[PDB]
Amino acid sequence: GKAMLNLLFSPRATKPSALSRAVKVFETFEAKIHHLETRPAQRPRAGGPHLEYFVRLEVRRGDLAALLSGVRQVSEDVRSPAGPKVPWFPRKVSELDKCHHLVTKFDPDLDLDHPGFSDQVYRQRRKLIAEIAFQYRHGDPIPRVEYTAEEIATWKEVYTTLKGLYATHACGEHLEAFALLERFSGYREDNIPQLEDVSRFLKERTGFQLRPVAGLLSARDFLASLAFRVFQCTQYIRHASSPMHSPEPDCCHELLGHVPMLADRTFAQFSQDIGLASLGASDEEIEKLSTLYWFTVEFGLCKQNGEVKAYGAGLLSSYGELLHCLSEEPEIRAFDPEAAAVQPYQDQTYQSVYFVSESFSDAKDKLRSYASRIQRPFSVKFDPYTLAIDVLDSPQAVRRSLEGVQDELDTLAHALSAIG
Amino acid sequence: GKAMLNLLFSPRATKPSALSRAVKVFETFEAKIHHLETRPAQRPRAGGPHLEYFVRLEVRRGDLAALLSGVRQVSEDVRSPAGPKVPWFPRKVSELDKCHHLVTKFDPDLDLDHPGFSDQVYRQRRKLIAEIAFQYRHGDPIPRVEYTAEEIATWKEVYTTLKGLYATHACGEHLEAFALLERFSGYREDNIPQLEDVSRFLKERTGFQLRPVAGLLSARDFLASLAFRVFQCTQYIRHASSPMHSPEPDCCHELLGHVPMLADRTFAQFSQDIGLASLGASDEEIEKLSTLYWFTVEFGLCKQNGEVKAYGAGLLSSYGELLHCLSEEPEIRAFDPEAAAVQPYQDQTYQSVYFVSESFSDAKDKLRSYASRIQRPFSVKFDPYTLAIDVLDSPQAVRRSLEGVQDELDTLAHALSAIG
Amino acid sequence: GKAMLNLLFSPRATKPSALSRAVKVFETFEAKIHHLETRPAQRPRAGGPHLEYFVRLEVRRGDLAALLSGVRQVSEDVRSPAGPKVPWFPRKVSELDKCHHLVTKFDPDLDLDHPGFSDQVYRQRRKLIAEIAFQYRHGDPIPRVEYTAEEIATWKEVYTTLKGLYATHACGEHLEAFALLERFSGYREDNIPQLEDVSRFLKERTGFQLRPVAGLLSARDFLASLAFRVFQCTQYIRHASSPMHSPEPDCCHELLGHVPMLADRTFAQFSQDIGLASLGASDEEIEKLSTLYWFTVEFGLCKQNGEVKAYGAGLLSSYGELLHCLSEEPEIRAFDPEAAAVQPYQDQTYQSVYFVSESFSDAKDKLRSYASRIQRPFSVKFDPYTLAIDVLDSPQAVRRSLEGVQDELDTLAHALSAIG
Amino acid sequence: GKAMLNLLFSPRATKPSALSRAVKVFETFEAKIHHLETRPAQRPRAGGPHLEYFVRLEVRRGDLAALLSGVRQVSEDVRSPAGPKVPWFPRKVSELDKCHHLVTKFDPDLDLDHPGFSDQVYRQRRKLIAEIAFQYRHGDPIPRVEYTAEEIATWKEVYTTLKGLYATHACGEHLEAFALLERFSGYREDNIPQLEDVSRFLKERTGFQLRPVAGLLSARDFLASLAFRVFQCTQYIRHASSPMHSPEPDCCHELLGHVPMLADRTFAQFSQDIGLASLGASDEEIEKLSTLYWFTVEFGLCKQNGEVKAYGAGLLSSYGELLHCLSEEPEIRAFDPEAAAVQPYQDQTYQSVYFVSESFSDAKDKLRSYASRIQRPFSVKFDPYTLAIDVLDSPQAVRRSLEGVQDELDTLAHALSAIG
Ligand SMILES: [Fe+3]
Ligand SMILES: [Fe+3]
Ligand SMILES: [Fe+3]
Ligand SMILES: [Fe+3]
Repeated sequence: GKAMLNLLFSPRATKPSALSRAVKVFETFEAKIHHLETRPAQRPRAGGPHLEYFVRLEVRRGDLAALLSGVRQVSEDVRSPAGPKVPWFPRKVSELDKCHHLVTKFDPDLDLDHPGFSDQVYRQRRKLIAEIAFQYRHGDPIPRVEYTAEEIATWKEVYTTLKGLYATHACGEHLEAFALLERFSGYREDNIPQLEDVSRFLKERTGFQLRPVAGLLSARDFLASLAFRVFQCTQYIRHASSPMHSPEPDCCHELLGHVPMLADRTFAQFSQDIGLASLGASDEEIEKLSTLYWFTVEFGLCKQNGEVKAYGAGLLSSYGELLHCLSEEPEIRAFDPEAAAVQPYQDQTYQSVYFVSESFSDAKDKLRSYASRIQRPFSVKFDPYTLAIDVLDSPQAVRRSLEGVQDELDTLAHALSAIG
Repeated sequence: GKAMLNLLFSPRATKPSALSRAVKVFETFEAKIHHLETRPAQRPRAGGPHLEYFVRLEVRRGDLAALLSGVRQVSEDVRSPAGPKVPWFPRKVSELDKCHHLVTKFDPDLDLDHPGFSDQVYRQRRKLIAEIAFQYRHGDPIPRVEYTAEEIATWKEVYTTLKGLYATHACGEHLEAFALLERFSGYREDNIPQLEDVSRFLKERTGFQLRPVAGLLSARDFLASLAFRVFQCTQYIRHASSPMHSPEPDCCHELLGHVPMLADRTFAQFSQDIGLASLGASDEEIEKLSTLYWFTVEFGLCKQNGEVKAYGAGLLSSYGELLHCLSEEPEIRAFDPEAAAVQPYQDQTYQSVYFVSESFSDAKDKLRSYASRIQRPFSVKFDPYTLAIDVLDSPQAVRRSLEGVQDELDTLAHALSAIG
Repeated sequence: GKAMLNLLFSPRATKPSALSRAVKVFETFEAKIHHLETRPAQRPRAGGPHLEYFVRLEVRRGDLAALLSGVRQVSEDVRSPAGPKVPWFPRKVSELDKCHHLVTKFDPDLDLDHPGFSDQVYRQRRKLIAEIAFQYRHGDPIPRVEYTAEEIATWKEVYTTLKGLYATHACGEHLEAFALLERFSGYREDNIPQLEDVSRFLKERTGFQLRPVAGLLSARDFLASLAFRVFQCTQYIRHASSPMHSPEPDCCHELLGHVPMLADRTFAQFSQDIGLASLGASDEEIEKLSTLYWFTVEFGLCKQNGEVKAYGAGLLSSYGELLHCLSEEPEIRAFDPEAAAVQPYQDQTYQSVYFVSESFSDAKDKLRSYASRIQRPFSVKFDPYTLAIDVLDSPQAVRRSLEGVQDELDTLAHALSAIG
Repeated sequence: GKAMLNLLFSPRATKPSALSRAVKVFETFEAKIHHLETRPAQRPRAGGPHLEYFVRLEVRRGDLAALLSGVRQVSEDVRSPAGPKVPWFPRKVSELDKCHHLVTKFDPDLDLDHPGFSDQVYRQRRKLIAEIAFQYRHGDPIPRVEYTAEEIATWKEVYTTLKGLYATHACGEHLEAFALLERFSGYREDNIPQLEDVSRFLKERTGFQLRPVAGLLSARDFLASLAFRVFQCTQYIRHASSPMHSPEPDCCHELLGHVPMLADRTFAQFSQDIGLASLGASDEEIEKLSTLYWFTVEFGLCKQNGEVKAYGAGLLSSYGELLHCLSEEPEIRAFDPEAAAVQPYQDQTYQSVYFVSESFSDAKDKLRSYASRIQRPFSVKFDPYTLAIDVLDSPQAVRRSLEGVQDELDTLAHALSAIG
């Protein structure tokens, strides 16, 4: 009906505590009368400036502005409107599209991040791929993607090289996953698998599913998509002439690092949890989370059989950088969210500093901490049945969740009583 | 520092919505300025009187009184202080003493509710029992209690009387309970049981334990004591000349109905829950709960093998009334707190209407139901380790409780992994 | 390697307790040695015949048969091989095709149960629908289904009639569900809503989803399918000349009774739980559960505002039978697992006896009991993530389930700590 | 009835797989015929000796012995009887006495472990204290214990010294615990806190309670007692001339380390779980657990504010050894169950190696770990209501426990719904 504002009122003088006059200019333009509680304070925490009061005001713009001007006549502030309030995040699987296509699609992506590649044919490829993923509607499967003989041959080259180095120093869990794929996905030197097949495989495995895209445009919204246990992909490939170094994550990147790790139950869980943090997360909070993701997913360093092995997506997609990180001259601390919260990094050169990991569970634990540690006006949960999020803002929502929780509990109870 | 009041303000005219003048008299005597949000309302729920604004006022008594007078000059009310706020309840086992015997001790009880018995001997007995129960400090065991030959002979008489009709029509669970007692408690025709013995028997059995009580003075505090899984016990006996009908619950009453019922795990827990209702519960809510106890505990009918049986404590303590209730001429509905909420009853003659019970579980269930729909500014839980109450007023308390819950949970989980 | 048998040995004489000779014919043809424990018994349970010993025998068919013959020479039985042990049930959403088409497809169904209709066009419709549903592969969506103007007009007629009687006595929850459909699904008098759209709506609602079916061939496997929260649907319609009475469930049956109820969260859960019980249930147990389904799903009688309302699928798929059941002359007992375990019924005449329902939760409860009461060699659970069944046969499986359980639990914990 | 044996059979030759002859000598003396399954094996695990068959035998001693002799005539072993099988442990708070006094009491302890002390008065003190503690019956309160002025003065001396050095390097949580004592317990320089007072304070804090003991004779049974959250304590004093170094734990030891630590909730629970490990645990397993206790309870190092602080009982009971451990010249690893599983140690001089602790939670975790990987034929749990152990040997016990678990769960649920 009327025009409501949001709390942003920091005057300059300290006298605006009861404001001593301005509650009247609030009410004379139809303010409100709730339970009042704010008096002179800051006794143990001395050195106190003016007090942050939130005199909410919802009337026509003229009256609210005139009364805020009246306050600024005696105070030194006006209640500026439009509180962003953790700007936004979706709630349901389908909604992962419009808010995120409208922010990540119908943008003409130049050939490569390096300005200009003499790959007009690649330009055709990427444009057509985009105009496949662009109009993607959730729930509908993905149309088949052809591949010419050149990306075929390069997939083959990298298949060989990588498989050649796979037993070498890689995560044995990743490696048996890869074997499972090679026998199930359709991983072969000659032929490169589609995404629909492998993604359906993964759905049976973990329920995670791929999604197609051209640009990562919002790591924020990217991490959001992953919160839904849905991974995003770019069905196009590096330049053939760029087989080993990837100037940008491609199929060789994703299909090779990400998925043949993502197959794990609890590791995929952890991956999801990362996104679950990101819901509506602030710009700099988003940056922190994405930064974590950097040192923990694309660039993740496990420890198999007591000795250290590698499990990072990009690492497990890189050929020579793979060897680089494995070598000693790159530094490896251990994983910590805070230590990674502002841990610097570059993008192109062979990254050196790393956060070694020993247990996916431990990663989950530090995530739980930092996320809980991440301030939040709310909380969220993911329902598996609906595949959608569970808004957690009230004791009542918690009750709603734990109801079904206890349901499954007694289910296990009856099951156990039955067994034996 | 200052003098705070509680929200009791209902004017007569409807103009006091913003109070229209009285916020000024609030602030001129040092009111407070927090977030205000309340305006004229009752659009869909039309036909509305004045609005209930909560303008708290914590200044000196003169200032608050003068400003409330200023309001009542234009409004038609004053913010009445001293909110009772669910008057009181304890928190810890030992605390069951001071505030509850300040209200239930040092009251000189005459001989009986009937004015005057010519049983000066019974007067001596009652006085001495009291001056034992009087100075009882929690945790310390109960001193031994002697019993002259007459209450002995009567205990024997009643033992016999019941024992013949005991197996008849009673709750088989209570029956085998008394079996375990007669073989363990010391229940015998000749000798009367002490109370500490059977008390220990219950602590091993269920953790419930006795407490000496002279007067029931507060069913409220009585139900409270129960909430702690502690049942106040009478250390005194009906008149010998009053063997069958007791004008008041005695050792014969409780020793025979209550304890050989309290033997059950879940039924004891249920009893406890009834107490858990009583926490600070309002006077009339207290009356409702006590009423519930009436038709549910001393006077309750079970149903063994599909045929109804007796399980009410007083019933399981009465001899002739016992025959009355099991007979057809008294009415028997089924248990329902709401149906029992204002279900009438007398006390002296043979009670007719009963709320039959199918299973203790059902009782627990509708108890949870009413307790929930029992309005309460809070909630309470019982810590089994410390035997204390668990104040439930914030998500944080719930959190700290469910923490230990999960602890025991994974304890079970590890055990399970171990077993087999 | 060798040929193993299963325990089917019930001799006639009582001597085979230690077998007294036949352990030797077991071993001379390569018997085996676990912990030997079986002797003469049945002391308190006197009147005992021969004892059931399980001397497993895994050798070539000649040796096992010859030794069983040696036993039958002195005993009176042979260890009959190939114990089916509720021979089958699927585990994953995919397998819901192979064993399920192999059990329900490639069977040429005549026009209707009544031998012969003069509806060659209906025969064409049924054949084409089948040869759509026949080749259904899991995960792939359902191709569109056209509808000629006659089923259109009849859908319109029934839409009207039913809508004319919707407020009449129908489940108000179901009814508001239908409102959500009419505003969301595409429920309209003119047009027949497809299955894919409404089923997607349902997945958002409940996660349940449809599956095309022509022949119900196995109610057993039908209930199995629904255990996966997947309802088999018949994309065809009753005879136009048979608008009100349906000799067989059709779209007008299913879309009109089933889904406008199934949309409830907990009721859908309960429905699934039924199937979960049926998971590889035994033939007679299958009959029992299907019988239950009869009186509890298509024909279920709810109770809104304390007065009884209708909520059975077939009921709210029936037009005049719907009026029949609502009337008094058909009997309505209350829902009971056992009373419905063998409650008789016919199929054609307007059914009389009903099992009135007061709360879906109570139906859940009676299920939980009877299911648990249903003996099984094991138990099972449903994972929502993988959408697959969880086999429960060992403490270890219970453990691994409880692990994720506690995971979600601590998720709630951290959320709770965060909120507020 | 008959005489049963236990599985102890390891022949020498490899021929005893089906025993090839000895099943007959078993059955001719009334053997038993259960389901048998074991043949020649060790195909993937080649290089195998004879097979371990469990042919039990319960007939009179003559038959079992003669048939075992017949086996040893052809095999090379006899089924040795009397399997101790984690020899014993109590179950309830009461039984903690007899099976533990019969093993740890009525033993005349000499003056000191060092043979001969000219402390005849100390001998009197120890004798009288024993003849108080020895005949203690569980649940009964503790008679008062006097102390002459000398142990009083030395108590004061150490109170001063330690309190002086308490702020130095100690656990801040422990330190505020000490403050809580000094203000509530009766911990003061001049007068020494009794045991009953502080034990009550602990039942308030945690429910832990002390118990008088002269000799620790069975660390096994000692740790068992602690599993009940009950700590055995020695109500006598070190030699006055031995104030700083104690050749043995005394009140100056226990009152100073143990109780001012146990005040923590989760640390108390952790301590309890340690005892929980000890349930019937084997001799060398007992040694392992006690060894753990050594480096983790009397001698443990915490880490407050990131810098290491002390929290070991004996450490915070030692004065000069206290100064020793905190200093650098002794080694301090971190707490690791396995690294502490067989970590060597001495007793008398100033111990060097230490297993530093970051959080009590960490200890809880590694305890859960080792306990799990501690083999046990079963599991156990502790009921708070009954204060007694919960046997875990079958799913059904798990069931009945998790039942109450879910009970408390929905208790929290109803509370949650109520709150707000
Ligand atoms: Fe990537
Ligand atoms: Fe009573
Ligand atoms: Fe149907
Ligand atoms: Fe000690």
